[PDB]
Amino acid sequence: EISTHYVQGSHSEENEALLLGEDGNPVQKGDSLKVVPPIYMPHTQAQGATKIYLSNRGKNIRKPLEGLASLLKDPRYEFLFNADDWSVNLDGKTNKDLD
Amino acid sequence: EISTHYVQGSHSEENEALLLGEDGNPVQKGDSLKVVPPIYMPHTQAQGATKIYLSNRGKNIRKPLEGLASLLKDPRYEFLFNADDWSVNLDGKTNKDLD
Repeated sequence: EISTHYVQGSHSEENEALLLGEDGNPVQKGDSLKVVPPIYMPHTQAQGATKIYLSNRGKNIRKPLEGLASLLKDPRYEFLFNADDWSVNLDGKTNKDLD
Repeated sequence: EISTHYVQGSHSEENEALLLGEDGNPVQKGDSLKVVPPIYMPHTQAQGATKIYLSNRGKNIRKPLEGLASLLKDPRYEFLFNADDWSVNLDGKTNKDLD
């Protein structure tokens, strides 16, 4: 919903236009376990420079997603989102089960 | 209400833009006796790919249909939806009648 595609028309995930640093590496590639979101180049496809177009697939749920992120970073909801042994990894595997 | 026509403007059932596999067959054709819904190609009419427009005949009853689908698979409604000798098959034929 926020990241921009490097090529207009299509919004393929392999054409992510992340703002790269001076050394070459991206400034903020983003993290999944951490709730920090990645940084993206500004949406401006004018003449002179390369044409970068915004995401063409996002819905209108930016506000609920921001609320969910705020809940995820809240230490008062650990009993739901950061359970002791029933934490879910990125691939969907927990230490224990419901039994 | 979900499956999208392969061509915009017309919503013919024969133009179902389903998601096909590498071999050529669709990923999920869908079943009637089973409650699995068919898979469809994502709605996208941008450049590069074909123009995919969702069907315009769909009503606003997605939630009641989802509820009915959930009820159909509930084993607590066997006496209603899955009577032993009064189960209606696809073409509307019953083994026995109300007599």
